[PDB]
Amino acid sequence: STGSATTTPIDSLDDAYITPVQIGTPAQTLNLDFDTGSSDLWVFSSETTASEVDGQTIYTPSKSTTAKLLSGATWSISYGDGSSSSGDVYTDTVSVGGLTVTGQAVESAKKVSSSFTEDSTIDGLLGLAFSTLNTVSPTQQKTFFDNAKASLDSPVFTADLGYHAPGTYNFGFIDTTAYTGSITYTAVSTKQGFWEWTSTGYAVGSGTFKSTSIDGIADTGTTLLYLPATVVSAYWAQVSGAKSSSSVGGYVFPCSATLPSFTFGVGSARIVIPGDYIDFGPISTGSSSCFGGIQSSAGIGINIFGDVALKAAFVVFNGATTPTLGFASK
Repeated sequence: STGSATTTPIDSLDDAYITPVQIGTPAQTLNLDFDTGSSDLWVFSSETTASEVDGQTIYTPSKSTTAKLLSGATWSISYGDGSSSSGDVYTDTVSVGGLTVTGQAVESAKKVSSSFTEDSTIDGLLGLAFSTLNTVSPTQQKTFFDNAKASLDSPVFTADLGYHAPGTYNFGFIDTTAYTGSITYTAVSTKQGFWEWTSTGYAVGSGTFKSTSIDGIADTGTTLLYLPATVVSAYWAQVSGAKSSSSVGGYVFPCSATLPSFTFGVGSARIVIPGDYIDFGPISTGSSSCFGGIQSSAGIGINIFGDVALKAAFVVFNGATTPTLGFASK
């Protein structure tokens, strides 16, 4: 089997991407944030504290003839940005772009933190990291990909995120028309439950490539590119007037600037992030100070190849017995 679904930016900055997901019978379509950095499929629901729902579409398990309460199961998750959610668990039928999993754990939120409430466009998350990170207790549950894997034509999914435009998540096949050149594959460590890999270096603009190992995660659920302070300083030094602002919480730059590209290495191959991808616009409405899309990972504890990086590539998440990651230009 295979599936194919369009993923759409939630706003003009590509702050996140939503993908429609069918849950239950009859189908209830919710727009979920596909997140290769976590492993829980959770939704706003009829059980979510009413004051914490503000415009989201909810899953109502009582209206699904295939929903079953997973007795005794609870979940609770905290994300790197300080947001959180928690609740109980149903199993139900879940379909993504024509690919159907029966008995998928659908984690129903009883509580969500303010950032989730305040974002009316995201109805929940669909985790695509390794199932070892799943938070369901006392019986850990499998991700959608993990459940689908054996049925897929090939045990893979691909992320093809757009810049200020829709893109595609495919399951079970590689669309050879969606990228240019070849896909370069690179080793993955699953030891921390992430799609963790090691970039071979970077370049800033038309500058020379610096060969250096950068361990990080391919994370579709993180907006920006978070790299070591040395690398980030080298990038922003090429932008006149750019500075790290403690009050804002990262590097800012004059909105009048033209940003240089940023290249990262995948083995001997190179992925080029155009300068415009690194612009996250005014820090506040009307400001001429703009927020940078490349930021320091110092104090995160891990480097994160988030959407800014991933949207410059066609990315293969290869879930073979020994997982690997593939990157192609597009």
